[PDB]
Amino acid sequence: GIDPFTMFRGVGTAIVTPFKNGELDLESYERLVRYQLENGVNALIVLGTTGESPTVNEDEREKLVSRTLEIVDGKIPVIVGAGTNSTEKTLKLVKQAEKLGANGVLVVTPYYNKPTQEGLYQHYKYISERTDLGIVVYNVPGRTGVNVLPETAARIAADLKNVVGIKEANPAAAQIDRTVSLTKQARSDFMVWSGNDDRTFYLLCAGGDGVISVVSNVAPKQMVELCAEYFSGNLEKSREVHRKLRPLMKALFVETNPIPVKAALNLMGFIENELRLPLVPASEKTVELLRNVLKESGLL
Repeated sequence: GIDPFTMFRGVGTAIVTPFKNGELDLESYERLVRYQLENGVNALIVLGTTGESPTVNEDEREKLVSRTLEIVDGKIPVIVGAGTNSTEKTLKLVKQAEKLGANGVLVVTPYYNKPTQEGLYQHYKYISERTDLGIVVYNVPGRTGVNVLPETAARIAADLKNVVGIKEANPAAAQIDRTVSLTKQARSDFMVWSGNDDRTFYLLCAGGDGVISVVSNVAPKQMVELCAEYFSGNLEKSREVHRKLRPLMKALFVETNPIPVKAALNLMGFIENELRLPLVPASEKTVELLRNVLKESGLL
């Protein structure tokens, strides 16, 4: 229950934030958390993109994080989405998370101007010295247009002892190979987690540690088994899980996440199909697609 505790293996769920009639729906949230825990999920990432952090206010954040830690009761680490534009807003969010008893924070690259690799290093360094929390670097160039180079991540690994790992959401095989190789040469136990469900198998085969997952919101058993079968030497069985997850993995992104994942959870009876603007509930097409995909998947 701490220090190496944030070095989870396998699946960390980027959990949605259920709403009902404008307010947090903590009752539904608790049912979803138990779905995750019961199925072997090894971490929760709270208030990331999937959790609609941009539309959840300061008090709601507090109540959601506190309820999360209550249900989990130190069984698995709870990591809180905390990165924003300025190092001002970020650190405060990191402080809030720490004050509440979260185990780590997920910290996105700054985006404004033309962040250099030194810029990125200096960003994680300042946060690093000002917290005792585990810090996860979030590299997501497809969204930000900013890429943490594998050598930059390895510097971070070498120098910043409380940076535990990287959520590597650059899907490129050439980046993944080197992110894994170089960061673990700099620190044996620096964690590399896939930031893309469909790259999970590839990243594991490359020597990585699991996935920070959208798909495990609806299919935690399956995503857990993908990782577990790999770590047991059964690639054939691991591949097979990956193969069968492909339709679901594709369906959850036919609209902007978390739009489809919330529609799917609602079909499955876990939550209200309610999103905060500018996100909107999924189209009937998305819903019918999800209905069929979830039925084939045996989840409905």
